[PDB]
Amino acid sequence: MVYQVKDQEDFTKQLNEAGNKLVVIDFYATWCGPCKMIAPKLEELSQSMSDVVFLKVDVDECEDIAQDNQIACMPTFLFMKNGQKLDSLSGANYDKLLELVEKNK
Amino acid sequence: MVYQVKDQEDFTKQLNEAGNKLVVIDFYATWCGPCKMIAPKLEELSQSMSDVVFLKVDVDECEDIAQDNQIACMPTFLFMKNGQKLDSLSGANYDKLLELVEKNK
Repeated sequence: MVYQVKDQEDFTKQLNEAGNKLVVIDFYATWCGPCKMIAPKLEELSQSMSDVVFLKVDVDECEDIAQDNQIACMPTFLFMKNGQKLDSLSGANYDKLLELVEKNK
Repeated sequence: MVYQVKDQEDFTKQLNEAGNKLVVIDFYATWCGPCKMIAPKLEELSQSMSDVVFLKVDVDECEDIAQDNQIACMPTFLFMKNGQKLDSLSGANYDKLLELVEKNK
């Protein structure tokens, strides 16, 4: 599953529940074409990779979180582990997403 | 000064008000760092150039306008003249922006 982050507190809770697992966070908007395009692929990946945590943040609903992460070009995928940033990807390039997951899991 | 488009009807009103002038529309978000950094430059261009009209659209306030113009990155600048789309620019590249303005005005 790809869990929808509710607010800053929820984001923190989810980053903790991940323990030592890679966390992939999709910063998106409902008005974003490329975002809607790649969302099903992220969901598919999440169903198989139980050792990676997949989250999504609607930038319209969590503007404070978007500002914290210097989001600009969507979808943006942020890669974190133990609450710390490892990498970031701008745009819906699925191959680059898989490469960064392989690298950081 | 850069006028903020209020809604879809307002967007047509501003496009009509521009007459024959090039219109530069800044699609932005209040959480967008690069958007904030370039906003004063746009204000200065707006104050200085009398043959170009500058508009801005807050994607959180006008999600429908963002979707309809297939916005993905921010800021995105849309260049219109007499109701026609001439060009688009993704990101806060001021030189490219200025190039497209000189080219299309």
